[PDB]
Order: sequence, then C-alpha cells, then structure tokens
Amino acid sequence: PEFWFFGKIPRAKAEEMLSKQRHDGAFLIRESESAPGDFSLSVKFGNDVQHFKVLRDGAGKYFLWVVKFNSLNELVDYHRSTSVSRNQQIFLRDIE
Repeated sequence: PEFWFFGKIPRAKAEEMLSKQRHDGAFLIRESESAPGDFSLSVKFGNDVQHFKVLRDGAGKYFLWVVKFNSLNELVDYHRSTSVSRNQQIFLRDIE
C-alpha cells in the first residue's frame, strides 16, 4: 500500500507526528475535518509543519497550484521531484 495516507488524523495530530520526523519533506495526506470529504497535505519543514489544501476542479482533478492530476497518488509522486512550496524547495518523501 501507500504509506502516506493517514485517513482522518486531525491537523494537530499530523503536526505532532511530523514534527518528530528527521527530514524536511516528510509528509502525509489526511482527510480534512474542515472541508469534509476533501484532503489536506501536511509536510515537515524545519521546526514547522506546513499544510496545503488539495484543490479540486470541475473534472475531479487534484492539484496544489496549477498542474493537475487524476489521483492523489499522481499528485504525490509529481511532488517527489517538483517543490510543493513556492517559498522554499520542499520535495515530498515518505515518513520514516
């Protein structure tokens, strides 16, 4: 299976989890409580955890910024080698 899907973990719990990771870019996808039925991406960066809304379009694609994907899986894999962040280079990598 994919090791990055954490189901309905609350935002705060995701932060507590990720804050213990060793590498920037360690991440999870979670089922948002504030946008029920939508997804959120949480990522370690330094002493912070950053959160991204997984946006959706009229065809049901998934995206963070402007490039769009047919699945969460494809969005995640894209962002292993293209930054999630517009402020810092952050590449997704699986939790350890």
